[PDB]
Amino acid sequence: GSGPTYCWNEANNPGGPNRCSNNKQCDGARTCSSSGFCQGTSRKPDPGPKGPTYCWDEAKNPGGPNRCSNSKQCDGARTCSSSGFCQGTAGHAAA
Ligand SMILES: [Cl-]
Ligand SMILES: [Cl-]
Ligand SMILES: [Cl-]
Repeated sequence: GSGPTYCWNEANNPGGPNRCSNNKQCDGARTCSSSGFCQGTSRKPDPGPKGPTYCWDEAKNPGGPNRCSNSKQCDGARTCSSSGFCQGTAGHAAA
């Protein structure tokens, strides 16, 4: 996508892992090649520190979707509430 704050899981792409027809199907700053593969570097470091470059799929959390015991189980800049839910805005780019 557009840059390191764009988060996308390429494993599940149509046609197979890391395959694409558009830049939105590639993580971070990666873009779609002429042969239909994502190319480039998503971000440095990867994973990013907590903040807008941190990519995490909360749907898979062990306590249930969007449930947490620590803020590293929350996407982007989100943090763990006292009640054990991820909260705030992740801060990721839309594309
Ligand atoms: Cl970005
Ligand atoms: Cl497929
Ligand atoms: Cl961090």
